[PDB]
Amino acid sequence: PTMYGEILSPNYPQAYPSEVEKSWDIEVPEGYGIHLYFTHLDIELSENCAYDSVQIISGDTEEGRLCGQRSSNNPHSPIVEEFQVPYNKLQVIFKSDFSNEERFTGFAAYYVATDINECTDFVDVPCSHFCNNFIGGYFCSCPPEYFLHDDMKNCGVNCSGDVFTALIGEIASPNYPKPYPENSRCEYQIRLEKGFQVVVTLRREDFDVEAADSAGNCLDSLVFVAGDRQFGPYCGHGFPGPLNIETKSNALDIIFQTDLTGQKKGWKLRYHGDPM
Ligand SMILES: [Ca+2]
Ligand SMILES: [Ca+2]
Ligand SMILES: [Ca+2]
Ligand code: NA
Repeated sequence: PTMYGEILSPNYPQAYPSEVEKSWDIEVPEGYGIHLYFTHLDIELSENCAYDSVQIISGDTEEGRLCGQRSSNNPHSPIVEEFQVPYNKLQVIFKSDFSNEERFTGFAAYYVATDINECTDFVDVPCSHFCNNFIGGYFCSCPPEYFLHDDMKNCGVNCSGDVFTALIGEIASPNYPKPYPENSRCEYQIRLEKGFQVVVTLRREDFDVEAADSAGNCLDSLVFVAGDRQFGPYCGHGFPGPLNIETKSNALDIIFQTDLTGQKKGWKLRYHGDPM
């Protein structure tokens, strides 16, 4: 694991021996790519570089096979051949055949590690909101009052915590009646004494959540969990369920989950205990 280095042909800068087969495994750290460039190339020329050749293998494909005698036509650089790969590993192989008629001096080449911009180079952004690239990695950041989930990728608001124990109460989505936040998971816990069940009361007009997709699946969802029984998911304009919902349990979890896009008014419900 290195940041740079050189690769010289056997007996460089003098003639390379015949019947040789040397290999180099290049490895830079993760989050880095590799820039490989040749500053010297003096190898026996042949069709498809059959006899003598230097070979470059990156990842799973062959990047190049080099032979012949070529110099730098640009006076401002000694580079005659270069390669740029987005992988942290690279392979160089040099083969010389049985005999060398002329004076061939082989090759000199150098490699340096290059940073990957995970924020732009990747096909799909690794952050829900903002991506911050640095050298050897990247990190995700969130807008004000948003917080980074345990995956260090998704941002959401803090809309959990309070446990409800009162025999009657009122619960509403964040920022009600202004639009609710995105990419968040809100959790409300209602805990009544054993003799009572939790009854939820939701007015039809007090409920506006993003509509479900064409398949009928809710992207943002409101769900009531009572032990084994589940109520919902609920979606759409207007509460789909009944006005009075008997959960038949003294313990209820209300989980409102949102995705990254599409926010509407939200909801407001009331709960009350009922003797059993
Ligand atoms: Ca040879
Ligand atoms: Ca990076
Ligand atoms: Ca949404
Ligand atoms: Na050489």
